[PDB]
Formats: sequence, structure tokens, C-alpha cells
Amino acid sequence: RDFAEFLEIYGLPMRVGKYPTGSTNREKATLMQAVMDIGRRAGGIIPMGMTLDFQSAADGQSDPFMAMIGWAE
Amino acid sequence: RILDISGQPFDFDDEMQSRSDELAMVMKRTQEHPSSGVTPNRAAQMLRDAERGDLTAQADLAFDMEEKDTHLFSELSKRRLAIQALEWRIAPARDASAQEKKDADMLNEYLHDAAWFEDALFDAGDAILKGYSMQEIEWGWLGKMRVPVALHHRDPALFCANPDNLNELRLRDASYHGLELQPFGWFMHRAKSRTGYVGTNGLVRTLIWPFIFKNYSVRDFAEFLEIYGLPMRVGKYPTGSTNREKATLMQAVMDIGRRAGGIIPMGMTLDFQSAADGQSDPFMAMIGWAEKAISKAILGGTDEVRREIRNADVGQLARSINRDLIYPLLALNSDSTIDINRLPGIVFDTSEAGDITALSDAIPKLAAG
Amino acid sequence: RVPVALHHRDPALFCANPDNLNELRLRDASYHGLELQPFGWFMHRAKSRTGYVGTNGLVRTLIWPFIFKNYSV
Amino acid sequence: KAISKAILGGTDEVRREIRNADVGQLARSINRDLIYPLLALNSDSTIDINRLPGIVFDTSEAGDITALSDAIPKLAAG
Amino acid sequence: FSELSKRRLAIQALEWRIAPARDASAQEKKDADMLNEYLHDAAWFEDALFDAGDAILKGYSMQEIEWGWLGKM
Repeated sequence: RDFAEFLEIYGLPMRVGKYPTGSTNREKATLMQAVMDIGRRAGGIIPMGMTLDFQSAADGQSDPFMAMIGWAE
Repeated sequence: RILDISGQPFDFDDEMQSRSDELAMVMKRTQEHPSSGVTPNRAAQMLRDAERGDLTAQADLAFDMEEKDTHLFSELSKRRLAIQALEWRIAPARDASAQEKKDADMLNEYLHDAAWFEDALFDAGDAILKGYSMQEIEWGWLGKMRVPVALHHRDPALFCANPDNLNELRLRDASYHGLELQPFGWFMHRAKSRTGYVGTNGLVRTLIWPFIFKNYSVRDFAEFLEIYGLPMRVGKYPTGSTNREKATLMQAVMDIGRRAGGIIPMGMTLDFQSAADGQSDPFMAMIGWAEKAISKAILGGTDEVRREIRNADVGQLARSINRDLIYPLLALNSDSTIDINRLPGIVFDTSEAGDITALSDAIPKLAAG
Repeated sequence: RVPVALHHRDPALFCANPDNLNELRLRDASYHGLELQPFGWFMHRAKSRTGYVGTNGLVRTLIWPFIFKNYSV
Repeated sequence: KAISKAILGGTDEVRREIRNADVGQLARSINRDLIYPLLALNSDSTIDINRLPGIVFDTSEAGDITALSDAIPKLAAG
Repeated sequence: FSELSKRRLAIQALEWRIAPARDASAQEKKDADMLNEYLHDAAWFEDALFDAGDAILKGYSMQEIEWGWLGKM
């Protein structure tokens, strides 16, 4: 079950967006929608004040889970 | 009045129980698909409900699994073709009389001459995955003999177990107690893979989890493959850019492919960031583990065990046939009471094929004595 | 009386009777299709899986691997 | 490999079983659809329902003539 | 479950026969063979044996008995 949970959140880094403190409430909504619209071969234009980065939320291999499963079996 | 196998007299009606006008409403059903968005809590709730006597959601889930999963369908088809390939013959009881032998051979000839027998056996094989298999009986006349014209398969979702007494199926009629099965009008075959009450002896209980894991892993793998090996293209523009200038940059970013060129001003920047990374090893490892688990569950190995499985389920099917189809034919055809302990049965050709090369050793034994 | 020849027909021109499944009918833009003319058709069905007609074919299990393979390639 | 497993059963005995099953189904379909109408139209009298001919396919494994030489001792013994 | 099913199918595949005690009399042999014939003629024996195999995983197996009459027996 832990292996399945790890596989669920694997190989898809989280997309974050940084906005200046002077941004309007509506401007945050547009950025949030734009972050949610990333897939396949995606483009996009970002202002100089804003930044976009990808951070992986899970890393590792399947060797230990499979080793334990095989030992138990 | 026709005497039941248990010895309780009853009245025989040729019309089907499902042909009643009041029962016609429940016969038409919409086959829901509970395999869309499966959740472990949802599966546990479905199994718990099926334990108490629901038997509907579990049946629909099993139907969805037998078509959505390729490996499970392949293994079930292999098992059903293995059981179907055997040969059968009707034999009477030991120390049978001449009349008993005549009845046995006439029934045997009729059943080889009956076309619906093969379809009935194939449909009765559905109790390997589902906990039960229910088929109608359409009685008719053939030379003043009461024989079934044809047998019609029925949806397993239309039956519920009696809460007062489990292990007994009943026809659902939107009531606390379902309608009792009409005697001499049904062919009920159940495969007891695991001991316990009906609705828990099927292969769904153990095969629900590997199916979920394998399907979720493969769908996540496909989604990851969709957004793989193509980094996102971004463009940075100065805060003083015109509205039209942003549109041109956005169009230029969208026009990148093959061996692309382009000129960019000093104030603008262009970069590539990968939106997905990793390998396919863990997804394939999980998929392989689930597939071999399913194969072990269905076939027993990933052979002798296959032979034992065939012998067991063939014996169960033979017992079901003897209890459901053999007795009513003799009871309806014969005017006198049918002896309970002296009726013919069905025996399948469950014998290993000999090797003619190694049986040449019998000649010295025959010479010796 | 012998058949001169047999002509294959498009499977898309037939519909199952809603009142009674497992029975095919010729589509005629009506709630109930025309019943098959006796001694005029040759209907062969392969029951790979038990159930009603139109669900016993190999399409039901082969639809998904085809989609995955084609999209991947 | 999933498609191959679905269609053929393996990626042989299983192929033989598949052939036997679908050949039997096709034979039943032929007997129900084509054999009966020919006799019904050609013959003036009513056609017996339980006494009509059928079609049987040659579903028999080919024997090995080398290993059947063992029948001679059995024939001699009786 | 697979291992338990394999073990239960292995134990179930054996063949059984009722035999009397050593140096048995004619009446003892007759009783033994009549019981043997009855138990092969009894349908519930196979189900009883299969249910008694549940004591491999569980510590015990309990089954009811419904007594009846068959030819004043």
C-alpha cells in the first residue's frame, strides 16, 4: 500500500508560481489558472517580476518495496 | 403431483417464473458500471454489502473487471476452455439392472443429441468468477417426452440471498423476502472456491485488489508518458511591453519545432523547463507484480495444479448437473416414483492419457501371470 | 432449392430488441426493428464471454490496450 | 503482449483449445442456419427435428507412425 | 489464498476406501463394504471433506448434522 501511494505521486513535480506583493486579487486568479493549464508541450509568457519553478514531491526507486514484498511472499 | 427430490410433493408449472407480468418490471435492468473511479473504501463497502446479501454491486463490479482487465479475461477464458474441452458420459449406478442401463444410455444419447447442453455448460462456467450462475428452463414436448427446449442465462444482479437463511438464493422482487425459486424451472450452479456462505466464495473477493492496483498504475503511467520528454517553453518580457508585443511573443513560443531558429531582444529571455522526469521501472514493476498475483489466483501458477483445478471444478459441475437436470427429466418422464439412491449420474473423462510406448512392459507380466 | 451466393452485410445496420435482448433486428428507423426474414439469413455469433449479444465480442477487452499503444507510439 | 494474450492466449495446446471451441460454435451455427433449410425446401414431407444430419470438423490430433509400432505386441497378445 | 487453495486441492484429490479391522469376520466385512458403498453414494461427503479442510488455516472446523431416514436407516 505504501508502494502504491508512492507511485501515485511519482514522476510529476509540483508547479509553483511566485507573484509580487503588489499583485491584484484578480491577477492571482489568472496565475493560478495558468499554472493549472500545463501539460504536453506547453508554452506561456511570464513577466519579469514573476517566477515559475518545478519541484519534485517524491523521489526514490521501487527496489526496497519489492524486496520486502518478495521476502514476505 | 410430481414428487420433489427431498420427497415433498408439489405442482409443476411449465411457464417460466420470469414470464409473469408483475415480474416483467424487475426483469429490465440498467447495467451500472461501478468500476469508474474505484476507491478502496468503495470496494470494501461493496464487499460488505454483498456479504449481507446484496449481490448486485459485486456482480456489476465483477462484470466490469472481466472486461476491463486483459490478463484476468485471458486467464478466465483459458480456464473455461480447459474445463470445456473434457468429454462426458452418463453412467448408471453400480450393479444396475437392465432397465436402469437402458435409461442411462437413452439419456446419454439424448444429451449428446441436445444442442443446448454445450451452451448450458459454458454458461455454468460463469460461477468461477461470480459466486453463482442462474439459467432459466423452457420445458417442451419431443415425442411425448418432457424435455427442455432451451435454457436462458439470467443476470446475476437480479438475485438476493435470504437474510433469515443464507446460502439460499431468491429472486429479487422489491421485498424483504425474495420469491422462492420455482421448482423444476432453474439450473443453479455454484463453485465453492472458498468455504463460507454464498456470495463470498467467488474469485472477486481476492481479485478486486490486484485489479485496482494494476489499473491505477497503468493509467498513471500513461498520463506520465503523455507529458514526458517535452520541456515547457517560457518567455519573459519587460514590464513596459505593449499588449500587442505580448501576443507576438506568445505566438513565437508556440511556433517552436524541429530545427527552429529565432531572434530575441536583449531584454527578453527564453528558457526550457521539464515538467516531468523519471523512469518507467516502478510502474512496470507494480504492473508485473499485479499480473503475476492475478495469474497465481486464477490458474495457481505463473501442469499438475491445472489438472487438479480442472478435476475439482468438473466434479462440482457434475454434482450440480446431477442435482438440477438429471433428476427432473426422469421424474417428469416416468410415471412411478423415482428412487432417490438409484438414479444415474454424469461422469467426465478425467483420466490421464497413457503412453503406448511404455505399456509394452505388460507382455512379460502377462506371460508371468 | 440451393443458395446461389451469400452476401456479407455491415454489422452497423443491425440493432438489438430493447424488449428482448440477445435477438438481432434489421434497423429501419423505428423503436422495433424488422424481424429477420426466415430462411434468408446466416447469423453466426461467437460467445467469447457469457452475457447478452453485443458484449461477447473481443472489442470490450481490446479497446484499452489499443488506445494506450497508439497514443504511446 | 496484452493484445496477444487476449487474442491468442499466449505470447500450442491453448491454440488447439481455442480452435476446437470456435470450430464447435461455427458448426452449431451452420447446423442451425444452413443444413436445415436445404432439406426442408428440397424434401416435401416434414423434416424430423431430432434426425437431421450435421457437420463434423476433423478435430483430431495427427498420430505419429513411429510410435504406433507398439500395437503389434498388443495385437499378438489380444 | 493461492497457497491454501493449492493445499486443499492437493488433499482433496486423494482416493479413499473403507476397510474393516484385521482378521475381520464375514459380517464385519459386509458392514465395511456397505458403509463404503453408501459413502461413495453420498453426495454430501465431498462437501463435508472440503469444509473440514478449513482447519488448516483456522484452528477448528465445525459442521452441523441433519439426521434423516433412508430405507429405515
